[PDB]
Amino acid sequence: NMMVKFAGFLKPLKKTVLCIFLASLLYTALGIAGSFYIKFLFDDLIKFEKLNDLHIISAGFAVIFLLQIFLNYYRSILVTKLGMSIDKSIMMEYYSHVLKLPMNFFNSRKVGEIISRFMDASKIRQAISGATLTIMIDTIMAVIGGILLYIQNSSLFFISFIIILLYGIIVTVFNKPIQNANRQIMEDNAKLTSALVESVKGIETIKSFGAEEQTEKSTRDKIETVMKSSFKEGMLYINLSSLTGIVAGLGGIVILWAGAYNVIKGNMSGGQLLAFNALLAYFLTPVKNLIDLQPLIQTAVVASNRLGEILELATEKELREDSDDFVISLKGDIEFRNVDFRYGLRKPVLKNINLTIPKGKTVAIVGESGSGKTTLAKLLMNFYSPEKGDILINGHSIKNISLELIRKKIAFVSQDVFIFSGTVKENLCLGNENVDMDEIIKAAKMANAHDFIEKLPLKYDTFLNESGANLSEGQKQRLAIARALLKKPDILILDEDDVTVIIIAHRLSTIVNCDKIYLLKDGEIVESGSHTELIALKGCYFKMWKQTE
Amino acid sequence: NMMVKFAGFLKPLKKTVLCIFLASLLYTALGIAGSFYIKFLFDDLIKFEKLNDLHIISAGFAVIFLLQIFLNYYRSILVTKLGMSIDKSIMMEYYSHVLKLPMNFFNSRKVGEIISRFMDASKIRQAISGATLTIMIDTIMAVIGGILLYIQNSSLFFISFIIILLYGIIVTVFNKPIQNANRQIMEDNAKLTSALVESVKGIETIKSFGAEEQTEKSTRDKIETVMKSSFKEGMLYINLSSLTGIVAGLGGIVILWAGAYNVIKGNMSGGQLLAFNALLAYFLTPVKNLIDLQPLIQTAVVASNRLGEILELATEKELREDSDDFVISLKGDIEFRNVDFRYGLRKPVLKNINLTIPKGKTVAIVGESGSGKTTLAKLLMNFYSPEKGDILINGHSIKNISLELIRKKIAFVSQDVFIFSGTVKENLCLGNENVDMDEIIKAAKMANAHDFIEKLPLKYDTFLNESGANLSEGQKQRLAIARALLKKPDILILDEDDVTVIIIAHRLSTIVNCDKIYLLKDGEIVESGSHTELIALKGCYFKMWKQTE
Ligand SMILES: Nc1ncnc2c1ncn2[C@@H]1O[C@H](COP(=O)(O)OP(=O)(O)O)[C@@H](O)[C@H]1O
Ligand SMILES: Nc1ncnc2c1ncn2[C@@H]1O[C@H](COP(=O)(O)OP(=O)(O)O)[C@@H](O)[C@H]1O
Repeated sequence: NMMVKFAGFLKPLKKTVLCIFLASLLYTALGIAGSFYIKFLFDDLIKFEKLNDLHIISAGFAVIFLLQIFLNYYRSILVTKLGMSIDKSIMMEYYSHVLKLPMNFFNSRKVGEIISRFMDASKIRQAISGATLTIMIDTIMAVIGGILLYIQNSSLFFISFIIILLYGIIVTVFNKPIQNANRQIMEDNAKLTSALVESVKGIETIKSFGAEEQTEKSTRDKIETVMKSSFKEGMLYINLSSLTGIVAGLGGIVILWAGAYNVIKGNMSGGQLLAFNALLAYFLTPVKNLIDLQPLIQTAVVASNRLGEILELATEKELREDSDDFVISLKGDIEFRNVDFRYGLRKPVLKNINLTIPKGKTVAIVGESGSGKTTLAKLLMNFYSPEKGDILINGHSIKNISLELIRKKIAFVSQDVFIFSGTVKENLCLGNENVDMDEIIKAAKMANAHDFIEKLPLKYDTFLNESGANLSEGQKQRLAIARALLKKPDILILDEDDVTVIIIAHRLSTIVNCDKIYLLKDGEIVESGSHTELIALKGCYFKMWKQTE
Repeated sequence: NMMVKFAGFLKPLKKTVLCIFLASLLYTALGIAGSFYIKFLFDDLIKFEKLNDLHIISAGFAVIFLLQIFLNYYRSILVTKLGMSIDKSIMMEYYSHVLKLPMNFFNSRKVGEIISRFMDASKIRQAISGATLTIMIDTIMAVIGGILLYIQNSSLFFISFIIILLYGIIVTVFNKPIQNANRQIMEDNAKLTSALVESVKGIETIKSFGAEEQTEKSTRDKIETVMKSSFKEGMLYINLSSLTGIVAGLGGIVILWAGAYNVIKGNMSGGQLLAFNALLAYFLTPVKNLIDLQPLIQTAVVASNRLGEILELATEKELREDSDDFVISLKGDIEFRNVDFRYGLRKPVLKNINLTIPKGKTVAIVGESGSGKTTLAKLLMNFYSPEKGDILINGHSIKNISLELIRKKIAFVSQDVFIFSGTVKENLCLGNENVDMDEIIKAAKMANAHDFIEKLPLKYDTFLNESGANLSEGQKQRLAIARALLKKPDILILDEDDVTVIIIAHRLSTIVNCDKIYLLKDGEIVESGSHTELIALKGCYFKMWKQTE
């Protein structure tokens, strides 16, 4: 159904299509008129030795030809502009849809696969270029040439019709294997691209462990698979080309043979036969040219099908349920209620977890590694939806709150810090642009990131390489903290007056002054309270404290 | 030079090329023979009304054409195999070289740019194809057709020679513009791919800060540049194609005009002129097809130059000298002697470093963040070359030690952990795949990663998603510790049995039991010794201790 999207893209650009078709009509008419040059040369001028009329008629036919070139130039310009606009629209639609897909899509798929699927739009651009769509128009317009051929002679027209039927049979036979081979080679290319991206990202680890040769062998195996698919598709293309060449050449020879037979029988003159053979270039040649580009069209079709495969998935907002006047503030009691969650379909991470967080207080969540604390933090951020249960903020279900407010009023500071390629201010102004250079300074000073930025060659304007390679891991975390502080959130979640602070702590010694501490065990909260209370009743918190110390 | 590389690649294949050229010679002989059919049709059969010699001649020439198409099929298969081999060799060489470059290359470039340069080899593959490479063969073998055309008629041959000169003049002037347009479009595509990869990697941060629209605009501003470059190259191609079409059509019309004049004057006959026009397909059509293939050849040339730009950079082992023996034990006193270092051209990170680490001792390096601790660790791992300095391990220089030994006997555990897409066992076996399961289990037990691995659905075989998204971050750190422990190194470096353990710590509360503590201030060690000694000296370490606990 991607062709429906393309047609919708052609809905505003309509006068360009009409001009293209008028130019095609004029071009085809002039070519058909100029095909009679050999007939007028042999029947009238060579036979009668009319030298002067030869000169004038040849000059006139040379003049006629240039108009075809000018019209082809104009049509090619228009088609190139149309194709460029269509390709830009397709790429924007795909990218803008991908940027809002749920986190399951990004956790399941690989970066290289998505990047390759985006870059596959080059095939669509090639198929909608200025040299592949004019051939389609010529194939459509060959009806006029066929009508004129039928008027000129019925027998040779029927022979050309047999050639056309052979072309159609060949295309129908070969259409499916070609697209299957193209799909296979593009899947192999996607796998190779994923391996390439993964290898380049972790080059430091590969160098540290001396795994260059093993990585080379793995990439060599993937390249071998790619070349096997490439060879299969090349053999298919070679078979198609050989069959079409056989049909074209034998049809040309048979047409010349039957024309000679007709000329001997007196049903046609030699000039008429030559004119028919010339007009064949405006009847059969466009069709064969189209058949030549069948692999390219099929490749573009498969690429468009994959793009549509990504484009069918529902976005984050599509899976939402409602919104209302709850969008004022998230200040209140965060209350997980009978929350159950599982990642994909593995063992559940949280099993009937209930906890209430008082408003404006600094609470902390503890447990063993992998217990499901960052899972709670991501659930509070609506990155994943609980399997069953509710998460109430200020007495309102979090599903009824607009996702924009949830993402703007809750700040999550995880240890997977990401720094985008850009200036320090650009990194700190992510999603919160057009902020004056005073809030940024206040947040940087709060996050203790002011000093190292001021020590940089350009204060708050130093360009940062990809993934923050220009900074140490310590300063990168402070930049992340400052960026999250600029949000001015109602709920702040951190790893290691009226704003609620939730601390996901791994070391139990850091938090002894928290207002309330929650212990998570076996996917549920088993112990809660202050540090003194938790160490008093001699529970699992007491065991954890004694084991560590 | 990449042509030298192509010649070296083609040197082992001296049997395919000879067969290709012999098949090409036979193909051209049969194609030249067909023009004589087109001659005979209008001189002896039609004129004298021979209705049986016509059938015999037509059948014979159909047989000739069938042999010609079979030979073309065989040659195309051989050419396709040759091109596939060449492309595989090129890509494997490029990837093998890229995996060996120093860390400056990877810290200066971007993940998108390198992979874009890799995927730009598809254009070279398109250039060396089964339908493109035969066209150069036909062009170079058009010498036979030109000789026969000259033998047939001198004046029409001179007209065809003028046509070829016009083709050459046309293709000469568009060379640099087409090359520049292709280079610009490829650079813009590389930038777009870098932006795509960066956006996909950090999708979670974009979602958290609500920067979908900002990223959409940022990528739109790059898609627009790519489209502008594409439109410029499309207009250049349209101009070149229009000029080539003008030359071809006007040359054909002038050939027909001069042939008709010659026939009128009695210098030829109608059949001879038709034969000349037919044989022009083996002197002018190959040249015109080669001219029409210029965008592919130029694009492939630009891609090859882009690959060779990377291929010229020196690897790690090419910047080193000597691989002296007598060094198999990196268990001496690690010594930093007057070590100075700076990243790129910024301010120096280490200035006159002087420290010695006793062998088989657990030492700690501390200081504020950004002081140059991970820099020291990377210098020990020999990721970077210390300018104006010397690092000594036992009594030798780290420069005069095998890089494989250096990166096999020294293990570095950093704050960033990379988990490749694969099973847990395949991740613990990176670089060193030939180990028993007992050693892997022992290493996992020492790193405390055995329990959560056993709790996994398939133990040490569970597939881990890209970047270890299937596990917790706390579970990934223990996995990397086990991976580093499997090396059985002589030096172990940790970012918080005579093995030397170096602990890079940010908190002084966790290293008070270490043998010696190194404090790094202003790029040099100012305080060294034990914790008690450092407290007694009442130095900078004492101030840091008083500030926190
Ligand atoms: N992206 C993911 N996909 C599938 N499973 C996951 C993912 N992230 C975490 N898990 C699983 O959920 C559990 C909870 O881990 P997590 O909450 O990250 O631990 P912690 O709270 O200690 O950081 C882990 O055992 C892990 O196996
Ligand atoms: N890959 C790099 N490229 C350029 N500069 C860097 C790079 N890594 C670190 N630096 C700079 O060198 C200094 C030393 O940082 P680093 O040694 O990583 O800190 P730490 O010792 O706390 O780990 C930092 O201020 C940082 O700006």
